[PDB]
Amino acid sequence: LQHIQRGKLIQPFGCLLALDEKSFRVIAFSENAPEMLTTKLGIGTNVRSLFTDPGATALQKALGFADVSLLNPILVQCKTSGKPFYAIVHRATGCLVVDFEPVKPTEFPATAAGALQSYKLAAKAISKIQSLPGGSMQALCNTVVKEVFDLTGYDRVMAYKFHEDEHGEVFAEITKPGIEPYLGLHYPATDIPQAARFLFMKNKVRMICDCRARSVKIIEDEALSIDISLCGSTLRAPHSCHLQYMENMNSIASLVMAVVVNENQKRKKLWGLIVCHHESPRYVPFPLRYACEFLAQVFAVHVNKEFELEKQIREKSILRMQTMLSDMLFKESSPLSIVSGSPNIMDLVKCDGAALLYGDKVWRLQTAPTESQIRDIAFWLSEVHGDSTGLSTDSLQDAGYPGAASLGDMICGMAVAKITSKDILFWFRSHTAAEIKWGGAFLEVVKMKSLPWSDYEMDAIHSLQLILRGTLNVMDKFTRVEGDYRAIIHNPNPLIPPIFGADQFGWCSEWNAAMTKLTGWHRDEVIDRMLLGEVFDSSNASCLLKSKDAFVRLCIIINSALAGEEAEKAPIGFFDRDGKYIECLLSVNRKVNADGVVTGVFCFIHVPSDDLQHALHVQQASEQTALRRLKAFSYMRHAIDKPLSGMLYSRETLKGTDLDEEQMRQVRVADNCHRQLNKILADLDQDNITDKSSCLDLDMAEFVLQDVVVSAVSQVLIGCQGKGIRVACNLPERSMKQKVYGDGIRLQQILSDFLFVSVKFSPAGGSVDISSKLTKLIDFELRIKHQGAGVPAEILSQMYGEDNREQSEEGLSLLVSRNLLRLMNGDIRHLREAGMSTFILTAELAAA
Amino acid sequence: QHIQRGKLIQPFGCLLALDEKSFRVIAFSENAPEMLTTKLGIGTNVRSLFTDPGATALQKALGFADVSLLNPILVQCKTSGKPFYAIVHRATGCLVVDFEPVKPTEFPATAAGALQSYKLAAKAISKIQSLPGGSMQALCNTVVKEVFDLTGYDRVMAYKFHEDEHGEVFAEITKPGIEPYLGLHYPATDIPQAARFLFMKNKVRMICDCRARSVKIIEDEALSIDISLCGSTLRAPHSCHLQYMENMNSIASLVMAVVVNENKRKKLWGLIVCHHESPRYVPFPLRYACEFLAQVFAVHVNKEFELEKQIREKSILRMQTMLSDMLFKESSPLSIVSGSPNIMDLVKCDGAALLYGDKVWRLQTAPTESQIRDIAFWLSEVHGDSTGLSTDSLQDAGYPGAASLGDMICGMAVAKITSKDILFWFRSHTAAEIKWGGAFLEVVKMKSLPWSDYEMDAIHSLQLILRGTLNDKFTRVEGDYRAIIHNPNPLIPPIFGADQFGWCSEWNAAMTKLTGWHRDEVIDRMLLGEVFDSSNASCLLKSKDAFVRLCIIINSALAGEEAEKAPIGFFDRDGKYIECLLSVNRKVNADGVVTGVFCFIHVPSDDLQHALHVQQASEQTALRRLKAFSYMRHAIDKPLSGMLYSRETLKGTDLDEEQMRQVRVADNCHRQLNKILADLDQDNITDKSSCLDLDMAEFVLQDVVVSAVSQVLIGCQGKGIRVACNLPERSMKQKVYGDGIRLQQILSDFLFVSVKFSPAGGSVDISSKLTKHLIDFELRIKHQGAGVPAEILSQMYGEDNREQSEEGLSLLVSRNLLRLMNGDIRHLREAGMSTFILTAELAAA
Ligand SMILES: *[C@@H](C)[C@H]1/C(=C/c2[nH]c(/C=C3N=C(/C=C4\NC(=O)C(C=C)=C4C)C(C)=C\3CCC(=O)O)c(CCC(=O)O)c2C)NC(=O)[C@@H]1C
Ligand SMILES: *[C@H](C)[C@H]1/C(=C/c2[nH]c(/C=C3N=C(/C=C4\NC(=O)C(C=C)=C4C)C(C)=C\3CCC(=O)O)c(CCC(=O)O)c2C)NC(=O)[C@@H]1C
Repeated sequence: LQHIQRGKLIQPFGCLLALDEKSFRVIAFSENAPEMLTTKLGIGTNVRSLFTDPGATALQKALGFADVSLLNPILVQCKTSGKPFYAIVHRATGCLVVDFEPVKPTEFPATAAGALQSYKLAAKAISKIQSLPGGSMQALCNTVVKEVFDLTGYDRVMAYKFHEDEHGEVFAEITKPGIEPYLGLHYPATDIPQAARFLFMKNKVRMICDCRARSVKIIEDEALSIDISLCGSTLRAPHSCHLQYMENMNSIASLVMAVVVNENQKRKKLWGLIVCHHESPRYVPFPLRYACEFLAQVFAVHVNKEFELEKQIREKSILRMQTMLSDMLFKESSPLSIVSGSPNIMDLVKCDGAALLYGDKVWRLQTAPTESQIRDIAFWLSEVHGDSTGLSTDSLQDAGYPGAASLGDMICGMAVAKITSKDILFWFRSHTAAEIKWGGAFLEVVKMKSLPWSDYEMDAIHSLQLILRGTLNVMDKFTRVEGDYRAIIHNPNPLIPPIFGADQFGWCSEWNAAMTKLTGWHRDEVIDRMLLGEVFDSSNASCLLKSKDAFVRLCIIINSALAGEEAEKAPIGFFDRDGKYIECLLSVNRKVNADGVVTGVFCFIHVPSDDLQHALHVQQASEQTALRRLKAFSYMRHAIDKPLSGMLYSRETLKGTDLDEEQMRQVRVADNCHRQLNKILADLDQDNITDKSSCLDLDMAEFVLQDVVVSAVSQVLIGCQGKGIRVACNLPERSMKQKVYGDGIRLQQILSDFLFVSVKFSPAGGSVDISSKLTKLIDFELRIKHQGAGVPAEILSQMYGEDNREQSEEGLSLLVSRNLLRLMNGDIRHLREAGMSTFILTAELAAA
Repeated sequence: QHIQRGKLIQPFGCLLALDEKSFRVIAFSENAPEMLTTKLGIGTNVRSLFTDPGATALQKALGFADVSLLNPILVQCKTSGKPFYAIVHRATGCLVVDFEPVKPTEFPATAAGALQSYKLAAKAISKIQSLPGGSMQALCNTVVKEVFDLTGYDRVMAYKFHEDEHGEVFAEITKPGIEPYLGLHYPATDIPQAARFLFMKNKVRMICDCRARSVKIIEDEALSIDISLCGSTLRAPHSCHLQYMENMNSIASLVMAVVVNENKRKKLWGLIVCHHESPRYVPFPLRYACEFLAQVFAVHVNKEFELEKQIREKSILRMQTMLSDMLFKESSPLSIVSGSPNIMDLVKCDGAALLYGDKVWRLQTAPTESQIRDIAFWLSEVHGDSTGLSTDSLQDAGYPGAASLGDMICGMAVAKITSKDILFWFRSHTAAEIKWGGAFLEVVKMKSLPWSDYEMDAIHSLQLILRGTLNDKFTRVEGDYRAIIHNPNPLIPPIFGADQFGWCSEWNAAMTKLTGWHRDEVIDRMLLGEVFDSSNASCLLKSKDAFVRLCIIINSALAGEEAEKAPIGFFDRDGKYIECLLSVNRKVNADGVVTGVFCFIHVPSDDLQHALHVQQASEQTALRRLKAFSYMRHAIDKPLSGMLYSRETLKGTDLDEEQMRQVRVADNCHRQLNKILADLDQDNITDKSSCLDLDMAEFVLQDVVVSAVSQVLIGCQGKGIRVACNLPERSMKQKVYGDGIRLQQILSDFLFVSVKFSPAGGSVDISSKLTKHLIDFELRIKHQGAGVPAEILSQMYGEDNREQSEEGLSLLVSRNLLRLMNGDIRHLREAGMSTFILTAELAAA
């Protein structure tokens, strides 16, 4: 690191000057600076003398105030020859470094700069980043790398990712055709030393022009007791080993940006780097570098948003299983009833199988070891781990179980639970497959390791332990993570939601430990009292409410629950024994008897976090009842189904009777278009509505393309007859009859959409010609040619931008056609020649 | 005064007094010994009077510190087991027990608690909780109707107290033959303040009969402390109350107070007064149920109070936005007369005028030019010191004239921007009249709506803006003729702006007040980095993410797209966090070159901010759902054209006659499908009115019924349901005139809903009858098993069933269509089967 700070070298693509703040006089200068700055500069020269007034005034004004990086690009004209330069000044402890870069004359009209030009060029890459739905890191990385690729034009663009063990993994990348990819690789922690990361925290952009270019030394004043550090400057020479490492990667001009993410003024850590590479020397102007840095910043912001979304998603699962536990405690849960009923031991935690040993009998679910070896497992647990109870591990071999060959490769992670000495519970998980490529290229495989058991997932099992043991009614139990061969002791705190109840006459009858903690009132001080008036009241009670309106609402809720209709999550709030306001969500379940007489209520409370209490819990209630559409044509979706069934039955009866080839082909065409109709309405499910591009799967089937083409013609031939146009399909017979494997319905929809567009846009007397090409995997090419004015420019531009909400019906439809086409690695090519319009469709199919 | 001194009770129940500690009787009613024993002198204990259970319960209830929680205590007397409700009150250091007879009508009352009283009145609460808010009259009507249904009294009203304590009958429900009293105002002296205090103490007052003589209570000679039975429900009526009761032609009554929080402090909104022509009795559980209903109504009043505040705040925000827009483009005094933001929308009025450059411009209803000159002269002469004035009235305002001029104008607001030029706002009078039952009337035709303080605040702001853009002393009398008050505010939003290079170039005074900085300390500095920066600046932001978002907002605004109401937050000079909304508008010169931005900041209250956030988050889901559904609606079209083509070919091709009917059924089904898609006509009106444009043409009913059957034959086969159609061939095939396409849907959706709930192995029987030219068509569809659930059956019986389920909606629409052509639907359930009877009127061919 000290060599980097104390080194005096620069790249030959610019010049460097050192000025004194109090005197504005040159102290040190680049060796090549006099040669193309005066095409004589010396120590103590005044920078005003050697630069023209329009630029010298700007430079002198910029040198004044401290925070000088606000207007960094200063276009400056040399007095001697009038060559344009970019002046970029960096503050330092008495150094005041200045960098001059040569402007590219090809964009000389770009005079007049500032931090506001060509960041309107990064506006597209920002406005299309914002439009992505969240929850998908891979999509965000793909979009970011693709936009950096498009903006900069470098060969390779990557998204280098740092893991918890500071080892790099290429998360996403894009590259020019004809270049070897590097996606999926993994790199050790020694590639990027801590000095590089410490520098990238400070200098967020690093750029190198040529790897083989010779560095230029810098001379300095002999009276300088303090060396001029070039750490701030962007003209610093490459370091003695970075050069060799990038030489081994066959790269020359790399451009590296750092992504800074809060560690979770918060502490901030590097999520990774954006690294652009090239094979030949390359140069980039300053505004593009600034725009890319700003793009990295907004990428980091969206990464933070993804972290918050993941935290909320993880938080909701606490409430879900708390509700499950409350439901399991509401009814008397026997060890027999738990295994059979719907809230079984297969949904308490995400597990691959479950088992139960009690009453000297064994029950299993899904995948579990047989009756023989499960008793040996119980015996081993009893002998080795006698005093401590509760075990969790992801590998029986790591613990040291002797007999595991009989179990097999599957069923590797084991979690146990002990209600008492004999009766015990089992959860069984299967080990996953891990595969990482190092390429320092060798393959590394790790087997027989299952997913780790989170302390949350053991707290759930502990709560189930307590519930079952209390219902059946061993002491001071302690469980182990078994992360390594050494055994460490848990401190598992249970979580059971606060629960209280009242009988049919309104007297309080239940007050458990969680409520005792929440309110502070011990059970003995609240029981045998009126629930509404003596315990919960706004005037004189143990837990005062906010106001009389809240008490009235609570009475309404309790009485309505006693009447038959049960609440699910009603927000309430009250003051505890210490006077602190508590806000929570209360739910009441009616309690009935065998004879059908209501005995009372059974209320339980879970308190979510403030962020979760607001978002999606108060803001959202069926989108806060966005019932605007719920009447308009929502009834149509239901009402159109029955006539569809009517004509399916009609077509079945039609095909039941004896018909020759001519009618059979038409019946097949009908059935094909009806299947297309059912398929398109199949996508109308809310699962594909919440996220439009969520499900992108296809139906594999064997089909003949001739039927697809015939139906495509027939779906628009009515309009063709209406406008009196002729459609000709010049397709070879032998190639058209060969079966293919794929989804002909989606290609059918796409073609038919293109034919509809062409027929609508072509006036009367026109012609449509469809030609087919089969290349041998089968490459299918379809050319549709028509005459007329062609597709209007506005619709073409609309259909070339998916994010455009101005999407006309034709434009939206064509965008969906391309989105479907991209699934099988297809592309649409539009050509306009002599006024004729040609559409080229490419597809890949599996030969039968 | 003597609200507690009177030792008289209405003889419909007994009363006893009990010592605080000894639990012994001191005083008893004169009729108590006869109704409780047949000695009842100074008895030793009340436990020996009643049987064990009741006596034990009464002793326990007397034991508790709080007694109001166990008011209904059913007790029995050992003499003959007469059931008595025993209500216990605890006041003035003594207990008072009231025993009301339990009528043998409802001998198994089984209430005995404050829980069955609620369940007596659950449906009314459910009705009130479903009403959309914002309308007080609908809530009053619903509450009074539910109370009328519950109690069963002849006459009921809601009695509303105004600010001057004069009471108005806001609503009323009466049985036929009773003179209505709606809207008749009453003097404020009808209700003395003692009654209001009692109603704030006791929420129920009930009188069985106003003519029956009262009886007294025998007090203990030894005791020297009065019972003071003020809190008991057996208190006798007051004499003047009796006179006003007989004045109102009511003989029995029961009233309940409505207490709402006043803006914790609470006040009496009014009463819910029930009246009868003959003496009536109501048992205690019904009284408690109605009191709880009154409490629910009082709860629901407060949110209607809050909605008005939210509306007012939104209006203030909108006018601030209008003021900012007016400042955005330099507005000359001559630009507001004809431009889009004219002086009409600033404050509600009926006309406007302007006098600039000795030229007069008028808008909407306003006096003539000479009258404008005379008003200007009188304003200059009489009030020369004032520069802003507003009179609700002009005849008595001190202006000689405007009497024979007329013009139907009373209110006038005038603002003086400069020495000799003024704006105008003319307001026409509203016909106001009140009617006093005790009838007479008071009519005022010379007073308009008053000038609100905020409506003058707007005028002051507009005057300031115009004076500033044309370019001290601030006096503004807003009293008509007698009063004089002054000191209005600007309420101009905080405004700032940045040059095209990012340099700050404008800092409003309101912004100075909001942030604490000064214009000279912030001008000519970079807006992003030196003024609004996350690390070292004048007004620090929360974090780097907020700074990046603000940079994105400003740069996007400079690019030609404007942001409105984007939430931001920052620390002021004193370290106080401020959360507000920012809106940026691009500023473009007349040559087509932009020259910076122009930002202004709203500061809504927390509740309004929460509501705005909720609505802004909610609208997006509806937008995307609409977009997706429109795509789906368009994309349906393509394959139906192909199916129609193919069916046309099949019909064209030579085919036997037996499939002619099959192809016809298909085509009928397809055109029926086309019908609903063609029903994009403004959310079809349906109901009885609906669209009377039903297809009028000849057809065959048998084909329609066959198509309807085939529409559900697939589901019938799936579930293995056997369908029998016993239709007479001669009658079923007879030609008729009318609509058959809609009838197909009417029979098909009913068949589908019958099939859906059909148990496995069930059977469906369909019969058709023709009555005789006009033919009455009767279709009976019978299926076994339970049948349609009661919820869907009710939701088909009527249309007011909250949100409507898909099958329920379909059946509703079917009922509307049936009612269109004089048809009706009847459902019968007898011994585990459901049958639907469908009646239609058709014209025979
Ligand atoms: C004589 C001194 C004045 C007087 C005295 C008085 N009034 C009350 C109580 C009530 N007055 C009521 C008035 C109305 N009832 C109606 O039918 C309507 C309107 C539709 C009116 C104006 C009512 C009702 C009450 C409240 C009690 C109730 O029974 O509901 C009292 C107190 C009596 C008591 O002992 O509680 C007194 C002393 N009222 C008058 O109007 C005359 C001029
Ligand atoms: C020298 C013996 C070791 C070494 C030293 C070293 N490396 C850097 C900096 C970088 N190395 C990078 C590596 C990668 N980028 C990629 O695209 C890939 C793979 C596809 C990898 C692994 C990156 C990134 C940098 C930064 C480049 C930049 O321009 O800053 C440094 C710091 C140099 C400096 O600028 O101070 C040093 C000392 N790297 C090695 O792996 C060898 C063994």
